[PDB]
Amino acid sequence: CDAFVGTWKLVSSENFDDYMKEVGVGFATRKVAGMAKPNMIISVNGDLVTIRSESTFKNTEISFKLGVEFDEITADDRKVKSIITLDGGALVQVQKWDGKSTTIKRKRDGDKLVVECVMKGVTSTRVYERA
Amino acid sequence: CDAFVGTWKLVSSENFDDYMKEVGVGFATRKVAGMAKPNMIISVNGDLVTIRSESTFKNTEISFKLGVEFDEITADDRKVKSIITLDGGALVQVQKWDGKSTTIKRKRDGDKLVVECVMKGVTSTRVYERA
Ligand SMILES: O=S(=O)(O)c1cccc2cccc(Nc3ccccc3)c12
Ligand SMILES: O=S(=O)(O)c1cccc2cccc(Nc3ccccc3)c12
Ligand SMILES: [Cl-]
Repeated sequence: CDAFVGTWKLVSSENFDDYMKEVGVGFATRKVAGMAKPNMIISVNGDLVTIRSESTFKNTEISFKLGVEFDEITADDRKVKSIITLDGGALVQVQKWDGKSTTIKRKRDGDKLVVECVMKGVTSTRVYERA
Repeated sequence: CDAFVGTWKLVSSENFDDYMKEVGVGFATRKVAGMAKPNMIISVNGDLVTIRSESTFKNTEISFKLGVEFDEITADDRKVKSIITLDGGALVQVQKWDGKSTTIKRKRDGDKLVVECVMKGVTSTRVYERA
């Protein structure tokens, strides 16, 4: 869980627009959201993990305990129920809302942090490099 | 509870340095936080209340349900236990950490939003205004 700690900055994005479309994000919002190069800031305090995301589009921050369900207001304004687990050495986040569900996998690969967001077969890959 | 929704700009601050000195904030970071003019954005989505404070010092965000205890990592990086209730029409917040406790009271006084931070005697008062 300590391998993800640090300040990462986006360097690559693929299929992010197809992914946002599937989750239901609006046309104009997908536009400005895709133009953003957010910075992910991960921190830990005891058994509490913090994932802060900062960008021009919107700033978000979720604090959680591994394996314990929590309420989350996503950047695109969805009120979802989240659950984050340390699965296969990767932080795997599942978001459930309105009968639908999406998985956000954050894994380490060498000097980078790969973020795979999936929704009904559509997959978006965003690569982060430590700032 | 609906009387708090909206973006709020800080227009006044009194005895904030004294309050931070009491909560244990360091001299250096205490002068950096004293120069910031935060933008408190309150929003609601069902039974979830979100309070997002944006500034140059640090961007924080807390989502919570009234009367239900939750874990919080403050702007000055304190790992506290918070409980926010609607007491006397005001949004009263009590943070507890290491046997210590401080109350932050958010109330509406006309066209403005007043915030009273108290920590063993000393009281800070920061007044906001719709942005
Ligand atoms: O905050 S943004 O990226 O703008 C964002 C914008 C719009 C919709 C989003 C939906 C899910 C996750 C995001 N965050 C995210 C962040 C990094 C990697 C993968 C997903 C969303
Ligand atoms: O985020 S800051 O103000 O920088 C902040 C900085 C340093 C220490 C703080 C302690 C308690 C509450 C804050 N927030 C707060 C914000 C607005 C009104 C009342 C309290 C603190
Ligand atoms: Cl590394």
